[PDB]
Amino acid sequence: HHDITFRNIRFRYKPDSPVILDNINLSIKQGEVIGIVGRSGSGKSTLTKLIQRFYIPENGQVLIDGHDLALADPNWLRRQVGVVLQDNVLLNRSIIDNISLANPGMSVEKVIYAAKLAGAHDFISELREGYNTIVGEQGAGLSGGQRQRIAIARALVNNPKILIFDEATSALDYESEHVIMRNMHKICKGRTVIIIAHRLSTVKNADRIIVMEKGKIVEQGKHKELLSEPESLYSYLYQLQSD
Ligand SMILES: Nc1ncnc2c1ncn2[C@@H]1O[C@H](COP(=O)(O)OP(=O)(O)O)[C@@H](O)[C@H]1O
Repeated sequence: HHDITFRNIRFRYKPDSPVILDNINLSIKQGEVIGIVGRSGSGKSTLTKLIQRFYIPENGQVLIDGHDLALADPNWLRRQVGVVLQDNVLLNRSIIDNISLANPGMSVEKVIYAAKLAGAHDFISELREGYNTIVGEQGAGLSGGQRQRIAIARALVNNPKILIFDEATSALDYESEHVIMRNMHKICKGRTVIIIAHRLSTVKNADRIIVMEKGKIVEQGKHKELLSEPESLYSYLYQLQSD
C-alpha cells in the first residue's frame, strides 16, 4: 500500500512565477522512511507543502493513503500528517500546551506518551514545574535541542500516519541529537516518514533517498546504490560534505 503518491506534479507559487516542481512522480509505501536531499532551493520543502495541501498543483495529482487530495477531507488530512517544525515552540506557553497545540481537550496520558517517544519526558519530569513549566527565557531556559524534542512530541501527539521532518535550521547539542537518533526507530514505528535532510549523513539509513535538483527528482534509491551510480549528484553531494 502507498501512503503518498505524486503523479506528474507541476507547481509554481504564483501565476507568473517560475516552475518549482516539474513532473514529480513519487510513490511511497506505507511505513517507508524516506530521506529527501538536494541543494538549497531544489524544491524539497515545496514537496511537503503539497502533501499538506498548503498549495494546489497546476497539473497532476497528490494522493494520500489512496485519497486524491482534491477530494479528500481537509480536516482528515490535517490529522493524518504530523510535522516536526523548526523554531516553532511558543515561549509564552507551558510545555504541555505546546505539545497539545492541536487538540487542547486531549489526554495528559497522550501528551506523556508522545514526549516519551520524543525523548523529552525525562528532562521535562526533572523540571520544578514539570509539564506546566513555561518554555520561555527567564521562565525555564530550555535549550534548542530540548525545544526540538518538544517539537517532535507535538508532531506525534495525535498519532499521525505520516510524519514529516522539516529541514534543520540550527545545530543541536550532542545530548539532544544522541537521544533523538536513539529514539528514531520508536518515533517512526508504524508511520510513513519523510525527512528533509540538511546533511546527507542524517538519512544514510533511510529505506530510500530521493535526490532533488532544480525541481526534479534526478536520483532515488538506497545510499549504497546511489553511491554506485558513477557520476551521481548524490556522490558529489556526499563528497562535498565529507571530512
Ligand atoms: N512561499 C514561496 N513563494 C514563492 N517562492 C517560494 C516560496 N517558498 C519557496 N519558494 C521558492 O521555491 C524554490 C524551492 O524552494 P524550497 O522548496 O524551499 O527548496 P528546498 O526545501 O530544497 O531548499 C526556491 O526558489 C524558493 O525561493
